[PDB]
Amino acid sequence: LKLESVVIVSRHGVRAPTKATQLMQDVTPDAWPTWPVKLGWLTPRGGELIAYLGHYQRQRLVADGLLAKKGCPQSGQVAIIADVDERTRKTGEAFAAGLAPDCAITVHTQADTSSPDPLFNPLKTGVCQLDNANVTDAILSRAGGSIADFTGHRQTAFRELERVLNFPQSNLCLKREKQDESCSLTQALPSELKVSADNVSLTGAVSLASMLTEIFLLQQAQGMPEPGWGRITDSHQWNTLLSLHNAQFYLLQRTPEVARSRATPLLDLIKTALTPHPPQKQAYGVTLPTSVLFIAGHDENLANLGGALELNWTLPGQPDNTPPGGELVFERWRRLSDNSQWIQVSLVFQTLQQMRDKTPLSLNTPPGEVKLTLAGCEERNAQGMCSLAGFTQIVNEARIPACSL
Ligand code: NI
Repeated sequence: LKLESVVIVSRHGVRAPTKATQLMQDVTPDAWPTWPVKLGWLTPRGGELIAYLGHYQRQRLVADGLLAKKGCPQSGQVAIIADVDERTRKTGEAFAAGLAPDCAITVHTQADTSSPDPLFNPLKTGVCQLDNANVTDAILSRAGGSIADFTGHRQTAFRELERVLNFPQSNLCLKREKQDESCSLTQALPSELKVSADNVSLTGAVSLASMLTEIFLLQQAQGMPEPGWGRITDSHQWNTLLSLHNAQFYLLQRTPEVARSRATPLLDLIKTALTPHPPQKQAYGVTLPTSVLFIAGHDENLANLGGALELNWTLPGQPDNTPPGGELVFERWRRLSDNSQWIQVSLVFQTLQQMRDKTPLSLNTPPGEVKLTLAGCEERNAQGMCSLAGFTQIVNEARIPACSL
């Protein structure tokens, strides 16, 4: 096999929390550690972890014969697209700095950076709408029939989060006691599914827990001295904590009734980058197809793509299934025996310890990687890849044309 093309859909790197709410204060007697950047911004350490991934990808793509060992990629051989958020733009630059240092590869965004880019979520600008009833029933079914069923099967992990928070000594709990009580997160903050034409979310403990366990993970990856006030001490605890974050993404972002719509512009972009065709300037002034395309997005995007293309995974050593800097990697491979075209999909990521130790990455110290398979592919090769035609058929089935740009 010979590597012809690669599209990397990446989550942004380590960032500060996006919000600092009263409820976050009320559920723990302890003080949340402060962060060195504004809310939701990439930290400098976050960018350094992304550059490690970019350096590794250069070494890997050189070894695969797609990029030259020395010099800068010439004229669009590498292209970078990023969401308008600071954290995604800065992730773009960090990846370029690791992959091709001092080559000044442009980080393209949409023209207006003060407005949402529908590429990373067409619901957000009203390009299309979700089907309310179908989404409600689909999500509730994946939760086990109800959100009460969902949280009941997860009390062990909610109890883990309460211990790390010292929830019993929190303001919320102390009040509950003066008031007949139930000092449990799930019952103090009942969770409801809210489905609108442009969004779905959970209220209450489910969404609070998804956010708090992710913050814990970000503290660890940021190198903070004692994440979770020092109360997270082994990998079992880390996995149990982030299972609440992963479960919320399983419901809200992997569900096909949400994922297929939300992922349609990215699906179109991916297919455009991977399909052989006379090179032509398309979205963002980027010429496609080309050799490497890096797209700096969000964890909803990785989850959306996973849900739409029936790609299932868990990340060994990385409690967050859609971690900072995690990469959904699409590759087009040409089989020399008959010159047929094949698509390979992988999830490339830093383990939590590689982020904790700021481990420089290389061929001899690679990031983790999980081989994926498109569950619906009818034509696979011995190595698990889907034929170009099979992948194209799968994409055309999964995408929602009303959600296209
Ligand atoms: Ni995630």
